Amino acid sequence: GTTERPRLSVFRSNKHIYAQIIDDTKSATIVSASTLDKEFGLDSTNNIEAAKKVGELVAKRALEKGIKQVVFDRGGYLYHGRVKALADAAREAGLEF
Repeated sequence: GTTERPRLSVFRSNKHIYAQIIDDTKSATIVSASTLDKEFGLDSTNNIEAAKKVGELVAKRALEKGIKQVVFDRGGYLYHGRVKALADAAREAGLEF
């Protein structure tokens, strides 16, 4: 996120929704969590409940890293579907970036 597209990223990793926050122009987190996370274990991120578990944890630390939370990439939309949870966790936390 320093040439490609510095911002909170939200994409669907195969059958699960990967929540990924990458700093913008100031700073933030450069990681997150999805089905490939630990706390989730063997399959779980399929439902934002899990991806949101850590996807949010990383999110929180993200809004504080830079200054404020980051903005969803493209698959995050205004929030209403599934991917929304990821960008939402950061959203509700305070989406500014």
